[PDB]
Amino acid sequence: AATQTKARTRSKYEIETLTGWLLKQPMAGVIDAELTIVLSSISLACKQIASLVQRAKLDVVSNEVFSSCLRSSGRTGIIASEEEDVPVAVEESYSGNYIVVFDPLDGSSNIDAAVSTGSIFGIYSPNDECIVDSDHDDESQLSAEEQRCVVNVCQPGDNLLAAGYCMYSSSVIFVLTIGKGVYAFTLDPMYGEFVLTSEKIQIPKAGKIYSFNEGNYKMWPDKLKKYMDDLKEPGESQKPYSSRYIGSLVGDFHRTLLYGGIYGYPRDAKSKNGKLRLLYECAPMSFIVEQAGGKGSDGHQRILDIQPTEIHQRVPLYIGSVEEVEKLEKYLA
Amino acid sequence: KARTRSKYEIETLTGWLLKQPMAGVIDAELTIVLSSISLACKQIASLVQRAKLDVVSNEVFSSCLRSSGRTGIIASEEEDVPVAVEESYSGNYIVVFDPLDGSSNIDAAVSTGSIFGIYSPNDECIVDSDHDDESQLSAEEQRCVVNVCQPGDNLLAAGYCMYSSSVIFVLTIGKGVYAFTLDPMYGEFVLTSEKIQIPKAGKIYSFNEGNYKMWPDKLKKYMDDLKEPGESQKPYSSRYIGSLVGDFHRTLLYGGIYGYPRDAKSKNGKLRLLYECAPMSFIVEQAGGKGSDGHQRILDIQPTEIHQRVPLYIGSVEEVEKLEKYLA
Amino acid sequence: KARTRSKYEIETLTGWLLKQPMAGVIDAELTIVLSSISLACKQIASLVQRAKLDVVSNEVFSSCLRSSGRTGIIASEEEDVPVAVEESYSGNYIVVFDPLDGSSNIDAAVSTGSIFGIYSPNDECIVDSDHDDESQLSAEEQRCVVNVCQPGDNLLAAGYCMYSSSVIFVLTIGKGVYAFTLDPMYGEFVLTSEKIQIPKAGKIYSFNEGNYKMWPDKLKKYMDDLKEPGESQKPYSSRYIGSLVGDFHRTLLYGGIYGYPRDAKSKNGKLRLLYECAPMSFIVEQAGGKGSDGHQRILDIQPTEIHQRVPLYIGSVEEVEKLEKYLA
Amino acid sequence: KARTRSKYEIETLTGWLLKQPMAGVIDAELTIVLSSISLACKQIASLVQRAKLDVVSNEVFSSCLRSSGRTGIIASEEEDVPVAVEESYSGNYIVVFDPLDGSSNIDAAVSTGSIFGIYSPNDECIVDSDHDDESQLSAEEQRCVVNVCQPGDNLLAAGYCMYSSSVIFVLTIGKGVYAFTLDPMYGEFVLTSEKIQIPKAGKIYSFNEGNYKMWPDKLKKYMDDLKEPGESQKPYSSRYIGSLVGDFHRTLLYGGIYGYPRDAKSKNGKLRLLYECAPMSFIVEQAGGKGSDGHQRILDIQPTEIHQRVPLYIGSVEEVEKLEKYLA
Repeated sequence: AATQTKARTRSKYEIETLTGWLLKQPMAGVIDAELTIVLSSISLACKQIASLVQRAKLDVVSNEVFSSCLRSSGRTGIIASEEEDVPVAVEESYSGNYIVVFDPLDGSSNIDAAVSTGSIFGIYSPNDECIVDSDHDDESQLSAEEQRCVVNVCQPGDNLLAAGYCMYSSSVIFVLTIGKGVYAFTLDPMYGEFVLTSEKIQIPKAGKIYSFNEGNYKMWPDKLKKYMDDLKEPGESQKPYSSRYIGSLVGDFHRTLLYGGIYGYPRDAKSKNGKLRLLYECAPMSFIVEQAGGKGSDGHQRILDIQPTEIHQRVPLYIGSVEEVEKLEKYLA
Repeated sequence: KARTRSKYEIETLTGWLLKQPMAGVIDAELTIVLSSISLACKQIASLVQRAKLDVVSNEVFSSCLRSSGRTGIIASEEEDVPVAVEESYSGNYIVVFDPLDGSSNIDAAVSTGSIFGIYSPNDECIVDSDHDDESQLSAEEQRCVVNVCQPGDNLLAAGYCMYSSSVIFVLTIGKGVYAFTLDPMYGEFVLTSEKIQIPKAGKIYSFNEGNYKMWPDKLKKYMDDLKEPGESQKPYSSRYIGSLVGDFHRTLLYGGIYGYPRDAKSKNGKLRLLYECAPMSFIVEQAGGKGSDGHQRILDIQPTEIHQRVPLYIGSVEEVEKLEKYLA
Repeated sequence: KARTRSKYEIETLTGWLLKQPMAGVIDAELTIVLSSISLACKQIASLVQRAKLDVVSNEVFSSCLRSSGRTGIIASEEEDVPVAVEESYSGNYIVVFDPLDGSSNIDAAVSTGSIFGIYSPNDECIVDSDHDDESQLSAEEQRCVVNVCQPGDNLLAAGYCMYSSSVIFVLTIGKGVYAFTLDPMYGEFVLTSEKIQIPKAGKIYSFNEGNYKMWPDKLKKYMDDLKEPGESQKPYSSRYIGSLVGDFHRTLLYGGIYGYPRDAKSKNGKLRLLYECAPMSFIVEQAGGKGSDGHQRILDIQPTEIHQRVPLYIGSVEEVEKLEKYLA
Repeated sequence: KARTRSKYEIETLTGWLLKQPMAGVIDAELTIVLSSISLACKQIASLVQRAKLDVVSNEVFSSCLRSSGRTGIIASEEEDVPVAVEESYSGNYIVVFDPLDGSSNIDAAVSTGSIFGIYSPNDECIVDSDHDDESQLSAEEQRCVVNVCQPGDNLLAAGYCMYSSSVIFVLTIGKGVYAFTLDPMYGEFVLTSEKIQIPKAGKIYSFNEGNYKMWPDKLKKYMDDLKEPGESQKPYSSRYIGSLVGDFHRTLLYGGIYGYPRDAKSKNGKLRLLYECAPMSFIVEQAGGKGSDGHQRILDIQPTEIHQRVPLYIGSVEEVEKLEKYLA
């Protein structure tokens, strides 16, 4: 016996929920189910952000949800973002054993006439965090703001536990990883739940697609100009690299991740230090494809070795498949 | 909420659609189908939202119309035999409907779109006729079901529906384009922006630059004067999503030029002359700029064949004019 | 192959509602507001799942509507002594919407349907422009109301939407009643019950038995009666949820009686005339049922003044004349 | 004004479900098999709300439990016989699942719900035991059946989900009755009310009064003292939905008495023992109330078959003893 019928949709016979697997997983780790509450909670905030996006300042209130969805998880002892001019997030009594940075959306402009946006999170477990001085409390009245001590370290990216993003576009696929695989989930709209959509989606080896903002070409160095103008001149009877540039970093980093290729953004108008930030979004996505196989380098080296030394500094990013990442590097050298 | 947001939830789609007849004696049937379309799209929308597809979107549209009707006939992307849903159900409408567009990168999923066009047929005739496997040889003296051959003159309304990050429907019936955002929660097409007018200047281009080394030289130089400024000004920024509707949408709102051009292999365009160039032309032409195949404005091209493919360029007039020289 | 309908559409409310103007010459004014209403209910509905209700529901109905081209005034419970809709909107039709059904029960595990009734000022009134603060939720006087207070000679359509474990929209414009359930998939009301008629031998009764003594001499006997199965046959079972719409809804589809007798809380009861009792009695006449206040038929009892409480006896004929057989 | 969003420290069932089973021994097994019960309950409500949805509700259930191999066969509502889950999913623990209670409301449009129970077979055996009226002795039984039977003192977690105007989720376990109001929009169970308990008072009775000419001469008298009491005063209110979970839920909250007395049909009364009245009584118990079959508590019975009904009376520690005083 093995029938069904004409639903051609409702056939969730094996509903492997985000939670289902996300819970069937922690059965191995001394993270005392503190992770789960956080990852699962991020799930919550993303599930809501997906609705803000769609609608009924987007990024400067999507952080407001983070807190609302994490003042319960001691794991996010303290949390973070991009939009704000103050590192606060939750005060005192709700502490844990890790930290998680959250990037509301992915681009001030991006949103205006968007078609794709997302949020990029990466969880850092400073095995020897904060440690500054005694922790004060009790007194009250905080006119000239709520005192606090130090603004803890800038973890690098090799001691990066869990990373992922959630692309609000066409679907709202939750994508996350950990030191044992890459996983993707679609947001089944009706029952508002993130079903497991893909088990360890490994990037293919030949990725014949190129995502670069040629528009500001007369700004890329000649050496780099040698990458652009040359990849669209095959040189043998074969397909040329088709270009796709949606705009959004997630939008683009998801097209690539599933389809090979190489997305990049580099030293141009701004300054050769980069454009995209380092710890807050270049790191969290360089970790994913790293598992998936691909590579991600600033032409010189990989991007989860460089330990940032400030909360904003830009870095050029080039990323996609191995062969197409190691390739381009033989140009800027 | 999310910026403007709720600000708009007053007077849905049908609010306006009933406002049109009340405000312009519209053949009241146009409001039944222009409505079975808001629904028919909403369906494929949560089907595109994930929850076989190229044809399901038709199989929705069909039923979601085969019923009511008002039109008389409907068609598609692959139906070289315009599905005449009974000559019996109507008389004065033909609403070609393109299930989706850019049917490939939907497998990963970022954007997509359904497109359509109401054609009031001055010409009619019936249908039937599909002669089956029996006795006789070649001599096709046939054309099959068509008449899909007269834009500009017959396009009464036109619009597309974008499925991505929002499900913004967009439509025009002569007096300006009007865009509609779908309220997920309380599933209602809420009027968002009215009388959209695409930007007079605009610096955004969307071409498949990746197959540049395969276009006519008259054009290939154009590509370079987008990269290499001269008069000393702002650079021309660029962006290709992968689906017409996303690009066109992104163009109708931000400004630019867009156009899969003709090259060695596709000597004649790609995107079809009726099905996806004409309905999409009458919008950009109702929103400010112009649409054209390099030389002539796209609405003069008497559709003279089946899947007639034809080069297309679309967006702000100023821009489709800079390439007016470069073209030829 | 078992598709057929399993990919159809199923004639939705917005569908059904448009076809009506197809049959008439109505420029869609009534048709505009019915949809404007229907939406107010969807949010007010979806809000009830807890995603001050009585208050919000009233703004939620102000927006979707008020701005409707055909109103000649509109209203909402607490608004003590009239409401007028700004010239800029105008028209004639008036719609009495009393937000929710009760202000105590829900929290339990009940229901809370909303109620509407579009009166049509066979003649009409209102004031002009100006405005002088009136920003308080507390202004009322002896202003010769009347406007809002429109006789049962007017009332041309009526209905409610029950927010139980399934948002049901039921309404009768004047050719039988119709119900449309709300399918959270397609976010739209699928016509589900077409043309209703309550059953005659209404073998069920809903009565707030608890306030027994309060009841007058003649009613209490009738009560022990419905319990002591007269001739020695079938007893009347009980069910009472605690809210108008809900108790009245099983009373519509399924037979029986529901009522709010003129008891010790002074010769009146707890249900108002124009608001809760006038619409509900109109749905029943058409639902092959009957509405009685005790003394005469509610549907034609002069409203006289505001808030005019009137005990209600609502249900299938036979099973209503019965207690009505207690006079003279 | 803010009060719904303004909570902070927000929790979804998952949160709570791990939060406790982290601090208090339990985790893995139980948590998940309660989570995939949360989910099964979100997935079922939609069938009620409308996507004849009884059998289906059991199959939805099996699925959302199969990959949680800590439960064996379970004779659940209407089911003919408990099925084992292909080994490996070695379920050393048994849960009884009750899809839709009040066999009627589902087509009647009104409150309905699901009730479950987690029995930890202190004496390992979670295997089938086919029972189809064969033989054994020529007389009657001697030995125990299916094991499914597990006394109320040894049932760890039990709760119910109400699909009424809201999908409130009530659960209790070792501490109290917690309730989570499914957030319609995003699909998550939020905790609304921590460790609560009835209010001792109980001005609400909820029995099927209309069946009066039938109850025992001792209960029959009792009802009259509810309507016309000693020192009289503020009478009782008779709020009765009829659906077992709706009644039990307005009760557990507000406070009152709710009962299914002995009747005519047979001393059973109707409601089943460990499938329906046992967990409800187990919950209402720690919720502070009391539950009993008039003269003896439910958390002190164990039948000799699948369907051994039992009169049920549940309500506050007061109301219950009151009717208990009419016990000779």
